[PDB]
Amino acid sequence: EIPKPVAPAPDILRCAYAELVVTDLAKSRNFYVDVLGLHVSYEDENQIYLRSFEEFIHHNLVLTKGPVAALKAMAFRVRTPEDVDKAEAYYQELGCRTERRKDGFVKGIGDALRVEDPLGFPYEFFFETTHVERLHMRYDLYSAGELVRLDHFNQVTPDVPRGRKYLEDLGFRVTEDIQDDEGTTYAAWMHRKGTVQDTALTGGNGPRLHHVAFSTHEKHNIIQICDKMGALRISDRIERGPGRHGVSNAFYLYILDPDNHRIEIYTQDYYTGDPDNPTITWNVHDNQRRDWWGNPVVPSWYTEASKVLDLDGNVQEIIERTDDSELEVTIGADGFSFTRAGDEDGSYHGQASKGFKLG
Amino acid sequence: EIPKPVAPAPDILRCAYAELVVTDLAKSRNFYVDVLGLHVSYEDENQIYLRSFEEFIHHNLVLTKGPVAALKAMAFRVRTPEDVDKAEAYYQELGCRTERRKDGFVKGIGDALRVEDPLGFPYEFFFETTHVERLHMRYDLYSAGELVRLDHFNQVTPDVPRGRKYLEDLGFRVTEDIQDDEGTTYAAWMHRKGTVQDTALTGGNGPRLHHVAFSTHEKHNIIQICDKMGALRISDRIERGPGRHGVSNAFYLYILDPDNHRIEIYTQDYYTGDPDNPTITWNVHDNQRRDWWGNPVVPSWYTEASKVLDLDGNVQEIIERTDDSELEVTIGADGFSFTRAGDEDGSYHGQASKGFKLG
Amino acid sequence: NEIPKPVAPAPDILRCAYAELVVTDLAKSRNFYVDVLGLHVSYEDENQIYLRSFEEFIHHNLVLTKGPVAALKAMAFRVRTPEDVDKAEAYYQELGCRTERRKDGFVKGIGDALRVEDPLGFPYEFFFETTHVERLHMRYDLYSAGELVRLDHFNQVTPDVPRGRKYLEDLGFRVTEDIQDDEGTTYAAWMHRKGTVQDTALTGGNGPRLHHVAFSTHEKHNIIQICDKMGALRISDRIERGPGRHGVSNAFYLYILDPDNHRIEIYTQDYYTGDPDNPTITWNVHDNQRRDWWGNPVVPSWYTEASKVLDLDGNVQEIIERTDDSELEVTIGADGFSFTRAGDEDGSYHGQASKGF
Amino acid sequence: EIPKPVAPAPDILRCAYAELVVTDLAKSRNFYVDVLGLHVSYEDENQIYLRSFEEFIHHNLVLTKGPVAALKAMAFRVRTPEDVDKAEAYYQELGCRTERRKDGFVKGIGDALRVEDPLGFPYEFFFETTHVERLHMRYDLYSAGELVRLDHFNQVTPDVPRGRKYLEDLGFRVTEDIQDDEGTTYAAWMHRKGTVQDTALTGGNGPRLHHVAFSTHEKHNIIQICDKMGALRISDRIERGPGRHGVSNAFYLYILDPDNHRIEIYTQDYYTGDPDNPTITWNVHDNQRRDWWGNPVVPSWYTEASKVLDLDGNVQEIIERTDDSELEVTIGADGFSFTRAGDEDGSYHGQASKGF
Ligand SMILES: O=C(O)Cc1ccc(O)c(O)c1
Ligand SMILES: [Cl-]
Ligand SMILES: [Cl-]
Ligand SMILES: [Cl-]
Ligand SMILES: [Fe+2]
Ligand SMILES: [Fe+2]
Ligand SMILES: [Fe+2]
Ligand SMILES: [Fe+2]
Repeated sequence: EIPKPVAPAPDILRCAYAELVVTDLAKSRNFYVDVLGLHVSYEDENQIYLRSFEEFIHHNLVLTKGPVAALKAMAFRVRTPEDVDKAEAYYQELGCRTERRKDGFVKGIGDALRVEDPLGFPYEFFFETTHVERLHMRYDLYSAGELVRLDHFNQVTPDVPRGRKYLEDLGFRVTEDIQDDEGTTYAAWMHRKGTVQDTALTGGNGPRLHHVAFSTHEKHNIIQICDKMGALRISDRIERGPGRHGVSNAFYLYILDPDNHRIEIYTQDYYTGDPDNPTITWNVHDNQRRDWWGNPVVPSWYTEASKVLDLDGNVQEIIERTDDSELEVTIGADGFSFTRAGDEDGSYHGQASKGFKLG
Repeated sequence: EIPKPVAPAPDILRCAYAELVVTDLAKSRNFYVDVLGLHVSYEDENQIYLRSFEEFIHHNLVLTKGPVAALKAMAFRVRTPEDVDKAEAYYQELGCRTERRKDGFVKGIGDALRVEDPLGFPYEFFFETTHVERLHMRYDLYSAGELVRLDHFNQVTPDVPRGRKYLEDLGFRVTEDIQDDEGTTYAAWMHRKGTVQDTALTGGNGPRLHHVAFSTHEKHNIIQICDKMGALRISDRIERGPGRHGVSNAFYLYILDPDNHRIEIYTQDYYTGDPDNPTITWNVHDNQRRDWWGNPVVPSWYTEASKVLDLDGNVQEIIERTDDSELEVTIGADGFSFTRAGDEDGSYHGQASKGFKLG
Repeated sequence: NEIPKPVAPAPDILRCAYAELVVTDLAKSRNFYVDVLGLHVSYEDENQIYLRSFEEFIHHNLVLTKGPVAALKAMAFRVRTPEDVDKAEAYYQELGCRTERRKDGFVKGIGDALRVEDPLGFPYEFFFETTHVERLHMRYDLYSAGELVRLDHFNQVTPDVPRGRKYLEDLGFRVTEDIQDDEGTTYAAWMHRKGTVQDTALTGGNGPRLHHVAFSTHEKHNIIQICDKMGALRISDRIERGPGRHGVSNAFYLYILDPDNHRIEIYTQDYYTGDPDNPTITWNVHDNQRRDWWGNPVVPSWYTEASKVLDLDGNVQEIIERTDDSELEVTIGADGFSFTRAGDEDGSYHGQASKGF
Repeated sequence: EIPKPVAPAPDILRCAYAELVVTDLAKSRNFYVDVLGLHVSYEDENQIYLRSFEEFIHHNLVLTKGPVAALKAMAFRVRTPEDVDKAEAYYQELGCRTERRKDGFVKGIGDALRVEDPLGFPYEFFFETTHVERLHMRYDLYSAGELVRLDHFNQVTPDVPRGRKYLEDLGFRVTEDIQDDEGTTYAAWMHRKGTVQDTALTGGNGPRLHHVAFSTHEKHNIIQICDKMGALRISDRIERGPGRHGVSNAFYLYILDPDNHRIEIYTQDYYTGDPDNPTITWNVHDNQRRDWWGNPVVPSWYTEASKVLDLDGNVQEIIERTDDSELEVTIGADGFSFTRAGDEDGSYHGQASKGF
């Protein structure tokens, strides 16, 4: 178990941006800008800085050219400059490596702390950031698939309860989780800002980055992204969806960028800002938990995820999950799922829902 | 091959209603009225007569209690009373069994002709029908999932070109089809009213009824039907979708009623009323032809369909397809499909798209 | 002064197909129709721009032609066969109308075509032949948040609606809806060939003038987006009326004004009319939900302003003043009234418009 | 000018519920339940307790039968039970009348503090509330017009700067406001939860309640409310909209309940939770500020608002605004508004936009 520090946790506002290493910067630009419509705050021959339609901080996404595609940092904004100091003392007390840069790691961020966190993830904490034009009423720019906010990160980690306790100490409250009746936790969702999630843990070998999620205003905006990817004849880069989640109640889609980094598009989850917000626990065998309509979860969604880097820029070594696998217990050869608890009718044994089996 | 009669074809306006035999009238009522929100025009202990939100003819769907669930009639409205006489002479010249009732077969229809058509389907032709309150502005009744129109039927038949030619003689024009490079036809769509289809042919053992389709105004209406089925914990009755079609360009969903009759929900196809409306032919191996986003077609969609009755109410015998199977050539162990024609990247061999094989 | 039915058979008309609008500044008009509204270019040069909607396969739905005086130059209907163009010629000749036949068309991408000065003074075109183009209906890589997907209809201002209505009925248009009063005045009527509420429509007033051209969207949010865009471009003064729900037609709608004040309607989700006994809906002129279903007031400019039309020489047609009662005056003028519920003074408006104006 | 207390402000989470006095409980039930589809948490012969689709606290709206239709309490939830203590100390230091009930003023709320605030409004602060079934996935109940959350209140008050400074001391941050070039403020919007507003101040004679606002998921849900009210032949109870706001960027509608209490339906404003969220100031003469599409604001929107009660249940006396009137300076006989700043084309003199 990760001890609760004596030092006070930084006051975290929200997820703010990710830095992703990409191998071909031009190909990645074509995906994020030409296909998805994100707005360029800055670019040069090595990096592209991108923001969503309603953002006023400098960026929500930094694409950095490098030899090995990976998550370089997942960044959280904190409430005050002094919270960056608090972060540094907190992670030092945890025994983690930290690096402080008074003028930032990436353009448009000021004083910043990066840490190798206890789960092996590269977190950044910052307050200072260069404000840019907020494009929230620039309907002359608005795309039929417009990405309006950054919503969350999702992390793959082998021991979910261990990670959960550490994030709870850091001030994230769990909104929903998936468990079974044998004491195993498969996933958890946790928040600072008043939505379902700012980050989330998915059980599996890690550290790896499962996805970054962006919001739209409406469900039809997500449908348009699918439609556009069909017209561009890149429907093979639609991994999963579109769907309605059980967990979060959001409408959703998962797509894959040119380095296989997974992006979720997401809308219309609910308010979580009250401190006694009810925590929802789903059973891992409930076939409406991930897709509410019962559509099967593709196996790649469980097995594939991005590398993450350490502070030197080297890939973090992967630690194998020993807890039960969600894939195996639901859609694998000895798996089980139900539509109605206690009913054999609409249940699935050793295969996925809707007439499919594992490839 | 079905010869063209000398007698003129009746002038067909549109598909108008289907009569489905159901085994448990109360459970069927719960599905069509309580789940899907169709409007009752008449009911008694034997039958429920239902209509869509914008309809002014007496009904779009008759549910008739019977021992064996089946299609009893697919009815098309003709332009004038005299067109019922034309239909009778047309089908007599084809050598088909016909039955004429001056006062109709079901309530709210007058002079009507039922036929066992050359493909073994029970067709009705009628002009006269009792008008009802057109509910198109009754927003006090409007559901989040409102079904606004009857759109089309879809028929399973073993020899698609033979059926196509017969329907062309009857004045239906082909809008889209699915073929391979070796001259096999797997499916055809054809219309009288100015939309993609009034009926459609799916290659398979037949005669069987594949589906009846209803329209909504908007895509979110279809999403709501899925969401409601999740809330009612009957997501196992969502067969396939929601999706975007390639063929037709319509947003879609397939669900299964209590007797396994398949219902499609459908919106936003295109205008076909010009006589040189361009036909569109898709290759059977194009993985965007049925779901534009490349989501896999569930095998039940290819194999399962409803029995049809003859004019005495007995089940029509099935005649096996000998042309190639769309299921087998796309998703079976020897099948394949592509995302981009000629590209191995995004192609699937011996399994379906997105990482599944057949259950 | 009835327009007598010809003995010659009517051409078989499929639908409204395109309008040719004369515009005074081509570049400004191009800005509006292409950059603001997102219509697709089928051809352009220094004198004309040819534009189509997202789902169209014929060459165009709108031609913008540079000229000295902004006006409707032609409203074009597609007919079912080449022989229908001959039928149109014989029909209008019997009506005593001026006609002009060009075997190779009046505009690019149309072939054999007849233009006529019709009995109501409007320049109608009938054609079959048209160059097919790429149908963009699945080009979601081009699709705009405000995408205009079909041409839907025209609306014509004319002084005597019954006279025009019977003429259009003889030509095969069927009336789907109208607005009347108890004293027997007709204020407006809507009529169709294709299976929607309208291909053209008559608005009572001084005419001939073109009231608007209407394009469809897929969904209501597409119309909202057009409004939002116009706010961002700081041209919200060119939003004339709406967005709303129509009473007549039940469609979601918006009216906007191009740089020459040609009015364009955006329209979605009316109903099917293809059955020959489609029930005809009559509204009372004093029903305040007949035009906007939510009872929002109709601005006076909607009733009084409309585009000039040209004769076949390119000269503006002289205007004939309506003598029948004016819808504006009987509903929102000094002696007008409307109601929310018939016979109920609560929610009625007298000598003014709804909502407090 | 209202002084900043030495005592710490309570930590306010969000607007949580309003108590409205209504004169005919059955007619108000028909409006809020049958027309608008709100969910009944509890009802008896004197009160109806209603909640939105996604709520888990006991209610968002209490309709209380009484002789004079009015706002009885606007309630905000606080982070902890101790924040109710802090609220009491805070308001006592301001010299405000307070009343504290350990078992609540209405069903489903526990220990609660009501105050007559410095602007004459009845505020409630509470933490404890009875949790109920959160209906957020009950799509078997979901209406085409579904109201999914309580969003905000809007208060009419004569001196906006005075009220603004007080709410800021209380921890509300201003997100947007409307001013002119003569130094007058006409309105301000301010928040605790990460949306544009939890309450808002509209310059005018006050204290009065301008509206209570509920959210939908999508714009079509707001359109459906309009369509339904047309079908019910109660379109005369649509006051203004639907529209897109300038201020807030939300899609909106204003309708009137049986006692003329104004309800806004609202969707798709933006995130404000960062402490340096940029404040946006509109000019009062900008004809896109309230309706982005330039549609005219009906005079009744500026002049009509609900009475509010004091802690004894008596109507609060109204104090006259002496600052310039938004109505008069934009749409009155000497009013002015513009589409484009500095452009005479698309400007309006002595009248409202669009031709009225
Ligand atoms: O004015 C109204 O609102 C009625 C009406 C209905 C349909 C239309 O297309 C139109 O232009 C006008
Ligand atoms: Cl999921
Ligand atoms: Cl299909
Ligand atoms: Cl406003
Ligand atoms: Fe996620
Ligand atoms: Fe179909
Ligand atoms: Fe129109
Ligand atoms: Fe408001």
